[PDB]
Amino acid sequence: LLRAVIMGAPGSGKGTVSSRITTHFELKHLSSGDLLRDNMLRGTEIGVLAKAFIDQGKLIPDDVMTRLALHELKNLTQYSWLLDGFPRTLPQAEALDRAYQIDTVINLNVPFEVIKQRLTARWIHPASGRVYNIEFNPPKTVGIDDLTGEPLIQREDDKPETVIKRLKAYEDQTKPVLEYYQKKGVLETFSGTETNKIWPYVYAFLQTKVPQ
Repeated sequence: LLRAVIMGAPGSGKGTVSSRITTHFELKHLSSGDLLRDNMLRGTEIGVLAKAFIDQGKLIPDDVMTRLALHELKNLTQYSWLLDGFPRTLPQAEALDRAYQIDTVINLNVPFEVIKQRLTARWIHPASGRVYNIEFNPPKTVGIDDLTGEPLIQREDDKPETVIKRLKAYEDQTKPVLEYYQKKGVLETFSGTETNKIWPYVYAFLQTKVPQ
């Protein structure tokens, strides 16, 4: 049975790649964010704790997150796994190593400038809610709405300052995790600037590793 982790920065295409892996291979997709959000929805104590941290822009503490992830995994050992979002930090990776033999770690290596561009592409016309993406459907005139000529704005989560801070936090957290897995010889890296250029190689890689 496959014991796999997938890693990638926000905007790297991890959601898409993970969804495609789950569609094509006989395994369970175990997303930490989905596990947290399901607990939040069900109003469990770990859910209320999760919200308390998430709402303040904080990571779930390592000890709490690891206890929750391992508890989920305990009752999933009959299946192949793709862990997605855990481990997020070196202490989480080390704790996971003490619990299960992890055979494969996939990292999506998309250049910083490409991810930053993807994450800052969205502009909105506030009154109508019309969305423009300067990569995919830019406005006919820079900075203004096609129908009104009124200015476009960027939501706080899409501004370059916010995005740069998010990416730097991600890099600080995961650089040590990637080093850990690389030293262990289980890190497989897929580099590219478009998800559809990367996906075929991930798909081919997994052929010998887990049933279709």
